[PDB]
Amino acid sequence: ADPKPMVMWKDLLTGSWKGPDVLITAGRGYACVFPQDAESPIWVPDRFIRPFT
Repeated sequence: ADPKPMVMWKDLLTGSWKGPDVLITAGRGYACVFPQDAESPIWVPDRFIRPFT
């Protein structure tokens, strides 16, 4: 069931923190988020995500 797990994540191109957005997967140094207004999922290093409960 929902809600999906949510994270804040850093946009490394603008430097700004984004979210909270649904976390798709995370591990081995990476994390995938999929904002509702994104064309496709977003991948960032997992040192740049923060859980948001």
